[PDB]
Amino acid sequence: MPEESSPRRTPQSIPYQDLPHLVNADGQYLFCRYWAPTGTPKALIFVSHGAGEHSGRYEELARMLMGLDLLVFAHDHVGHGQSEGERMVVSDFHVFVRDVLQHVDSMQKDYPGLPVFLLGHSMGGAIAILTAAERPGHFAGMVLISPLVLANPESATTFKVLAAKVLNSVLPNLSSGPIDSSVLSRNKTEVDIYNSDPLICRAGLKVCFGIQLLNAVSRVERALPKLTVPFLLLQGSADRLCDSKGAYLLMELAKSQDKTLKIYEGAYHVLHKELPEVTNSVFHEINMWVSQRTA
Ligand SMILES: O=C1CO[C@H]2CCN(C(=O)N3CCC(Cc4ccc(C(F)(F)F)cc4)CC3)C[C@H]2N1
Ligand code: NA
Ligand code: NA
Repeated sequence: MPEESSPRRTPQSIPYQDLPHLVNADGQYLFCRYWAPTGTPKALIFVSHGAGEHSGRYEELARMLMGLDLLVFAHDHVGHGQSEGERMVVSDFHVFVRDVLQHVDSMQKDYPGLPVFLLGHSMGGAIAILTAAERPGHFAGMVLISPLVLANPESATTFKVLAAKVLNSVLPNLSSGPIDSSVLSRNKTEVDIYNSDPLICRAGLKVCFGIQLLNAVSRVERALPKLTVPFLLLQGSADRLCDSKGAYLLMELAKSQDKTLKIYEGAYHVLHKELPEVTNSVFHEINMWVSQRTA
């Protein structure tokens, strides 16, 4: 008698049968998270995390959104958190977009006729932009927290050189240095939390992944005149990871009739984990923006 193989487990050895999950088009398990209100939801909202991190870092934002009667859902992108895949490796950046769309399509089957929003931060924001651009008119709105539109100019040069080296030669171990945690937030407790979370990948960025980020930046630039979705854009003026010039470029080139930019003077990259004065405003602004577009 043939027997069923050992239960499939997360990279942290937890069986997927014990967790909310989804199997993507490549047969990879994605870890899922849901925050549903007690009553019938007013809308759905997918939360898209950034590079090296995971969906668990959006707990407080998700609970605020659930408090507005939205059903919030997320998954860890391939190669991240509790999902399968080699850490910070992606065959093509579009895999992230394809997987967000599969999850959105699955949820819309269970909640037909409900409006669907996107919330994305950093690389997660580039994923949200490419997702909305692929399906014009499908999403009700997008909330972008320091999205990856334009890389810091120095980092763009570093990866363009590194990409051109492996274009010509075979170097599978080639990597840049790790992301400098001190530039994440002026809130040192949040810097310390980022450095303590075992689900966060704090290794150097592999060149193959850097190439996919270069692809993401190029694709976002081409997508901007196709963007019509309503959006709220939040950006720190002292962001060393996603250049503030990108937020101004997105406001200028997107065709969206409903677009708003809020700049946080002196703030670093992770606005929803910044100094309390910034974080409290970020939460309030998202709450007002979503409340106005779900009422
Ligand atoms: O809460 C957090 C924890 O981690 C923080 C750092 C990484 N982060 C992100 O998603 N990140 C921020 C850092 C950024 C670095 C980067 C590297 C190459 C390129 C290229 F190749 F195009 F030139 C562009 C940009 C990549 C995207 C999430 C953020 N948010
Ligand atoms: Na399949
Ligand atoms: Na429904």
